[PDB]
Amino acid sequence: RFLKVKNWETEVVLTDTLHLKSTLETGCTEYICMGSIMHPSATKDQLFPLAKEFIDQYYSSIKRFGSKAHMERLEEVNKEIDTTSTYQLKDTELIYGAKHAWRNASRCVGRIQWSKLQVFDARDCTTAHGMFNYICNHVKYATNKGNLRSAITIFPQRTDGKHDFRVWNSQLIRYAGYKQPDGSTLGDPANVQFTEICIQQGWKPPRGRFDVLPLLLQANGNDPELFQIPPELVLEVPIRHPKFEWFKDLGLKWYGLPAVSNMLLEIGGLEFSACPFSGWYMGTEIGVRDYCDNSRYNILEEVAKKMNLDMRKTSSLWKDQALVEINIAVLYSFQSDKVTIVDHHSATESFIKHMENEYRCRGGCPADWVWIVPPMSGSITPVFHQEMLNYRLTPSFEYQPDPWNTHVWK
Amino acid sequence: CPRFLKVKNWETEVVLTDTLHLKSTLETGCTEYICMGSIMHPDVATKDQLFPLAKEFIDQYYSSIKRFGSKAHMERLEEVNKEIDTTSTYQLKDTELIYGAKHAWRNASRCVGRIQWSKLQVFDARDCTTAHGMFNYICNHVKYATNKGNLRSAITIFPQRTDGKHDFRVWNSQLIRYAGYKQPDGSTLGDPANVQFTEICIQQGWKPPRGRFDVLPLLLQANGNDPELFQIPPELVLEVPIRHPKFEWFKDLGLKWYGLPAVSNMLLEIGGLEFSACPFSGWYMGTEIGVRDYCDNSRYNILEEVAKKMNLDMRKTSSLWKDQALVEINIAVLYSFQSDKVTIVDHHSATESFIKHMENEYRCRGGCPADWVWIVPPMSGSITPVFHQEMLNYRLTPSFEYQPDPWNTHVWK
Ligand code: HEM
Ligand code: HEM
Ligand SMILES: CNCC#Cc1cc(F)cc(CCc2cc(C)cc(N)n2)c1
Ligand SMILES: CNCC#Cc1cc(F)cc(CCc2cc(C)cc(N)n2)c1
Ligand SMILES: C[C@H](O)[C@H](O)[C@H]1CNc2nc(N)[nH]c(=O)c2N1
Ligand SMILES: C[C@H](O)[C@H](O)[C@H]1CNc2nc(N)[nH]c(=O)c2N1
Ligand SMILES: [Zn+2]
Repeated sequence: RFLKVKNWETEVVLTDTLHLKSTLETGCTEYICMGSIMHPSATKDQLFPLAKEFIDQYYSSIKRFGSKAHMERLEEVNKEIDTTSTYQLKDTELIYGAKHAWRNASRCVGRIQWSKLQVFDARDCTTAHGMFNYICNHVKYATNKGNLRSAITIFPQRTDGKHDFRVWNSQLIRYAGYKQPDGSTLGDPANVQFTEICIQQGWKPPRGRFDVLPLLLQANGNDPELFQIPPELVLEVPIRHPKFEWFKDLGLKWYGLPAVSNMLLEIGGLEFSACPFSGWYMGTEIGVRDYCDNSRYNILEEVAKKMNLDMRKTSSLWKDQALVEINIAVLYSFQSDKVTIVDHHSATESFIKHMENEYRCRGGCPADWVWIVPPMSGSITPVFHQEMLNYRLTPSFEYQPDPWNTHVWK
Repeated sequence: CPRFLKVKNWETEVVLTDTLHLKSTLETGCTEYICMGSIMHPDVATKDQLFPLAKEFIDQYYSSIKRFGSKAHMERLEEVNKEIDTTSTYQLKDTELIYGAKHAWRNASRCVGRIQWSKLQVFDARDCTTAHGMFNYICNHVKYATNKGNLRSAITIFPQRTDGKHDFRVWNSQLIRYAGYKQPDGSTLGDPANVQFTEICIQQGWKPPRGRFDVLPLLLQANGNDPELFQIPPELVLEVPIRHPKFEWFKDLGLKWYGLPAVSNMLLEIGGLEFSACPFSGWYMGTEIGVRDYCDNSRYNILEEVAKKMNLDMRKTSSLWKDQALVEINIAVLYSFQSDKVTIVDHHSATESFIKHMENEYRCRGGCPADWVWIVPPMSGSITPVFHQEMLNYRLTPSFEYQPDPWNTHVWK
């Protein structure tokens, strides 16, 4: 069936047909919906029709379905899944698969940009040193002195599971987290385990509040190897407030490049277990989640302190107030430093416009309301009132297990 | 379909285990291939359909009172069975009616207030025959529930559906709302959400004050007859003028709201019986007024004007001027209600209470259906605990359900 979705602020209805192409499960059933569950729990035979499907839609996107090039490519790929138990994507197929995996990313509010993706082929990589070189170039290229650019670096695909390339850092740039004897936590509490793994691998912690973690890179299934990203490549922003001059006295900085490196890019049944990818920040990512989550940098109490706010009852909304000012400061700081950043108002607008685009040109657009709606001021952004359908289109980015839980050390 | 599903809180690491989902009934609208989790809304029952629905609810009731399989239990089954067989329907005992209503609330995935589910005053209005009588019942409901500002949750249940052509309906989507008036120049006065309903009332004979905050009359339908207009006595409608603990100019905005939130357009289903008129009411979460009623674009849209008197940079959206005004407005709403000692809960306290409720439910009941999209507050989501809480959504019965707007289905006499 065709399926409709309504905006309840504008009463616009859209018709979704694209969902007829999904296959991967959502995690729901008729009886139970798991829309708020963050993670719902190949051979010659399995791989080919997946390969067939992806090739088919590639040659369908470039208006050559059934062409000679297409037919032979199907043969070329079949012959190769026989005699290697896998196959290699053409360069044009790599780029297309990467952009469409971003276009299919239900949880990403930035997808208006999906076709502007710089794709770095690192499938010739063989070592962690190789990986580090590739990642440094990625970082430098995508940072671009504050004028950020979207990029993905794709390393060798999985073969047998034993010989997997992995970036072990969940993201390319993060701040260390230190477990104090006195119970509390220095740095970023979300990372503390990873930070400990780096110390245990030989990293020398400065034990500051904002210590860029080293890269931990695994190439072809071997022990990961530590590498320090050259600091000149790691662009950072001091957070100040345009009215509160005491705000700089808080000591807050964040990095400019958001870059996710723990995910699995899947194209034509092939699995790229290492594919760090980056864009630019929506302010709330930093101002709300990183800084204000109780399990994170947790500064709300501190900020409300300097704002002299009455903090005895919840109903004074002191937490709310402090939150808004923290985010004003983050948006201000990046803007002041000509570092690319988007506010949640602008970003959500863009995504509603992008949805329109996809429904019109593509017949639907899988979106995850839970993730798309910003973590503050929800209903005063336009996607709150926007019904969305969620379904899994492929190529996609998938979660994969943390490497330190599957690795056989040496 | 697995026997034990697990949900995680990502802030606290707490994992909970859900078994109650096994007792799921109707569809969510979701499938293996697609999720309708953010979709707002994804001729009677036969004898054969009603029996297993009745026995289901009846078994459940005698299970709750720890008399499952007892004599009284089998006797009740046999009596209901007989009644459905002969009269094509059946009547609920008062005890069952009351259990059923509290459980429809308990089962309501979109309600963050469910920690109060067992404190519910049920008014049995199934002896009602006329709209005048419906008006009487609803007035008593409002007075009891309002309680001079010390609100109390209540539901009034009117007679169940019979053939389909004799439904009792409150035509008001809620008991107390403000009129909306479309103007010739396309502007709107009052509450822009209620324009359609306001025009219906005016047609039915209402003389509109054409104001910003005009409490609508009730439009009531008894036994499938044409609805009738009644004016709620003003002394029964408790109201709160909005002021700010700091900004003395806030009161100059001329804003106020009513104290009693009371949903009247839903259908209550118990043991396969359909109660098409069952107005129920509790108390407000501050954000319902301060964020949605006051700041939704298609509603009272006061953000711009509030921002103006706050003197905020309104040219750059990255100044977050909207966000700044929103907090202050919800600060004023909460403040105004507390001062007039009218019961209201802030989104922080409510969501925390609900996490404690949900945890208790998992403990004693093996689950607690919840609709994350509705449960998370429309401001400051992530700084409230429910944001980080994985939930599972499924339909347990007894339940509140949506039903068509009656003006779209009514056959005019
Ligand atoms: C270019 C600017 C971009 C913006 C403003 C943006 C915005 C966002 C935000 C705010 C999130 C939520 C992150 C979180 O809550 O952890 C997200 C998620 C995501 N984005 Fe984007 N994004 C951008 C670029 C990209 C790019 C370049 C890719 C891939 C090539 C991408 C793919 C994804 C994926 C797969 C997720 C899901 C992350 C997860 O599941 O943990 N995005 N995006
Ligand atoms: C006692 C205080 C209560 C509080 C604080 C509370 C809170 C809320 C809130 C904030 C919502 C979202 C409303 C919206 O955005 O439209 C809601 C929805 C709902 N509540 Fe409660 N509620 C309370 C009592 C009740 C009672 C007594 C019942 C039924 C017996 C009930 C059943 C429901 C239902 C069925 C919904 C979904 C409404 C819909 O689908 O439009 N609630 N509640
Ligand atoms: C799954 N939740 C835990 C987390 C996390 C996280 C941490 C970081 F240090 C950076 C990002 C970046 C997320 C992101 C990715 C992209 C491509 C763009 C963007 N704006 N944000 C996420
Ligand atoms: C379906 N979405 C549109 C709507 C609406 C609505 C309008 C109103 F004037 C009052 C309430 C109150 C909702 C509610 C019910 C109960 C029982 C408690 C509570 N706090 N809020 C809802
Ligand atoms: C349990 C729930 O799914 C979880 O808290 C989600 C909610 N929405 C989110 N939305 C974004 N953008 N990022 C997140 O990490 C989350 N977390
Ligand atoms: C499309 C989306 O489902 C819709 O805007 C929902 C979002 N969550 C909500 N949550 C509550 N409590 N009330 C609402 O009206 C809505 N609206
Ligand atoms: Zn679902």
